Amino acid sequence: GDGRRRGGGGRGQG
RNA sequence: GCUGCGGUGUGGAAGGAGUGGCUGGGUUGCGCAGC
Ligand SMILES: [K+]
Ligand SMILES: [K+]
Ligand SMILES: [K+]
Repeated sequence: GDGRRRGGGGRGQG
């Protein structure tokens, strides 16, 4: 699961 | 691979989910949780 580590709104990019 | 919660702050105590984010911590860092 090496993708979006965290979610919600604009959380977790780069 | 995807998604939820201003829940976290060398401001987080007078705010949000980026209609401030090429103005910073931050190519949205950090923590927790779900598929
Ligand atoms: K801020
Ligand atoms: K912030
Ligand atoms: K933040």
